[PDB]
Amino acid sequence: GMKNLLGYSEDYLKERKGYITAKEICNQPKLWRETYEIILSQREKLKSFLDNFAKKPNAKIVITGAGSSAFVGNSVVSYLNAKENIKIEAIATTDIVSHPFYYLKKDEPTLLISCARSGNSPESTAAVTLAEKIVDDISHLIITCNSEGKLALHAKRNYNSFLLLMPEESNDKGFAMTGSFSTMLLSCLLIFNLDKLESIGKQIESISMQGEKVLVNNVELMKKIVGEKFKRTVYLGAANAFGLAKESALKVLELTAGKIATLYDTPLGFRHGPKSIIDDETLIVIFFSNDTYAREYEYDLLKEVYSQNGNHKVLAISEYEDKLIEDNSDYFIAINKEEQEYEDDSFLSLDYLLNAQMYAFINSMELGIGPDNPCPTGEVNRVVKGVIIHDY
Amino acid sequence: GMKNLLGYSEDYLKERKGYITAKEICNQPKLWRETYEIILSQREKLKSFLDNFAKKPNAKIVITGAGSSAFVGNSVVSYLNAKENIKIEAIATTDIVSHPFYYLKKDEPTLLISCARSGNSPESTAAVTLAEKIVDDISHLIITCNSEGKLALHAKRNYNSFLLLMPEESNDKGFAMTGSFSTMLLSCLLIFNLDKLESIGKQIESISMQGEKVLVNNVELMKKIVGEKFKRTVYLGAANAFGLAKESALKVLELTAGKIATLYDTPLGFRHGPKSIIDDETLIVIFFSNDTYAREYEYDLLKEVYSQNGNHKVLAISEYEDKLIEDNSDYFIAINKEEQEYEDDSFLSLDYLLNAQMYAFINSMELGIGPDNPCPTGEVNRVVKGVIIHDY
Repeated sequence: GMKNLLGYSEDYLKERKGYITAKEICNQPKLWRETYEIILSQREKLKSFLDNFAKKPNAKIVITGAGSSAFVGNSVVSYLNAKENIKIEAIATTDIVSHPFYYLKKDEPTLLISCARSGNSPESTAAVTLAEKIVDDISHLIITCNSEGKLALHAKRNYNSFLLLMPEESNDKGFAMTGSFSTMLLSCLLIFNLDKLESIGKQIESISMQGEKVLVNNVELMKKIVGEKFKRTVYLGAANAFGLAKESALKVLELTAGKIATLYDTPLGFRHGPKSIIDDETLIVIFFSNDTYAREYEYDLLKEVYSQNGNHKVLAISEYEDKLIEDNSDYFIAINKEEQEYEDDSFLSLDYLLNAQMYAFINSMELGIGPDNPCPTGEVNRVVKGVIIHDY
Repeated sequence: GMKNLLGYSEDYLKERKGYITAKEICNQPKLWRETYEIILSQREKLKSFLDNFAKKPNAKIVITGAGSSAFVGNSVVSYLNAKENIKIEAIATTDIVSHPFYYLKKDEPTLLISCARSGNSPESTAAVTLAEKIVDDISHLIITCNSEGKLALHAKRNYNSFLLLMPEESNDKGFAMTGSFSTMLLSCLLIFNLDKLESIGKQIESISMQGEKVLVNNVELMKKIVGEKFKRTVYLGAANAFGLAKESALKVLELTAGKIATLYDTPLGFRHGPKSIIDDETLIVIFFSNDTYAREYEYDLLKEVYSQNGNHKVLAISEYEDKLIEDNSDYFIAINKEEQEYEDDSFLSLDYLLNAQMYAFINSMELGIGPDNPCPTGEVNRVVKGVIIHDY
């Protein structure tokens, strides 16, 4: 017997320079249990820090990050903004840094939730340092995977700051953020549910267990899907799944070195022009809502794209098995047998995401690429190069 | 002598079923003067309607639409949210309709600014009708080009409503929204500047005059650009120009029937993975800010993409002539000789947009497509087909 990760051997992976990103993807289930424990242990410290900020009049919370780290905010804020009275917004560091005066005001108390894997993106640091320049009552929750990260080090400055470190193994040394992304997603969801942590702990355990199953059981199915040498991939997800779509679109793009063209949208939104993208070498992936009302729209959109000539292919991903989806799909993946309970549909992204990462990764492996560094020539990088921060 | 539109004859355009979309694009300059006049004549009526709503505690404004009409909000809200105390957000109808309870609350007075060309998108009507179901203090500003539109007709219902009709000629009968988009962009910008209409009228005149010049003078330059049979196009725009990027990306996609793969991003944001898209058959277009601080970042990003091997091509678009940009660019377009004054950089989109529409259109014409209806087979449509609205 010999170890396999994602249908491949540790020796075969090290060969085509791809081991690093492979372990880090399969480690996500443990990382999530690890992440829950971190938030639970910091519960009392986070509760008082968050409730003290929240009482400040005209207060708002901005979840910020660059690239895959920006998509963290997008993947949660629809839910969180609707759960909490206080304004919770996703504004990328790569937007704050070019136009700080559209997003930061002197008389507006602000909590910046900074997300970052390395913490070594210049925008990550310059966003924090612009906030300090412009806002009177500014506070920082730093969610980072890298304690030696530049961003993390600002915990030691004379700022109002909380350093919430992800697990050490979550500083993905591979090009693509995997467990860096997902732990930071889960963390944003748990930190406004300190109310309900014990009962949500039961959910995270279920998500982790079915996650381990995604990584073993969906390998063969994924391998037949990649074999089609798809030259385009579309990811569709409504509301919180929109964020998951942006990241899923990004990882398969990143890891193929721009050999597979990507596009992301919502299902309803897809019809209004973007759909034009569908050629015969296109895969369409659609993530399904458990919200019964929102789901209805996803059925109809699935039926429509599966029907429209062209032999092109659609993979449907649902939390529970569904005859109606399976009989209107090229490829089908279900996370569980029967619908499991969750605080909100934002929580479905974790098990959904895995599959996206696997398609991303397996495409890279099968196209001849080295997933750990799909751009060895360095046009794009793990840590962003050539970003000059300019004078305030 | 014989009439030419966009380098082509009215007889040559009618041949390859493309006249409709061509006139409508070249009419935008007049439409804008027409749109200014409409807002000026309704000034007193709009001022009291907007200030009466604005006084309501916990009030927010949501600019909504589907597809190209959603991008209207995206193209203005960065500016408008930063100008006004009251929350101004872009939330697409194609998001409200799947998850109304993330975006509408009983105790939260809400003004829905509905944008739509035809007003015949089912989502446009269902968004308004969900708002009525859920919100106590709900008001509607309907900005539509189609007085016979389904959306327009709701002006006659027992709702709090203001029907702000665009000009009649702005109900683009062509597939692609051109003057429908741009008049609705300008309208959202003028309606929160009723303060300053006379002095902004001088700006709109300048924008219209240089717009007529874009459509005549940039034709030859655009024609050489299309000749490269680009198989990918990237549009980069920061803040308000992000919206312009989404629409510019969409129109060249729409009009080629998904023969030219598109992607949109901000310049700073582009580096963090999405950039992977750059192959040798890619055009990168970058819209420039006049904000001196924000512009600095766009210089550096331009230098970087123009440098990186691959012979692929980058077209830079600036409001004023700039030696530094021209010497770091394959193709260059300038709107004016010297920097003109504007209330905010959101106003630069109008003259910028034209060029995008021209590239979109000319690609369609030169690829053999009929731009009036680039999907005659009806996979995508002018008015959205197969949208079922489900039971509340």
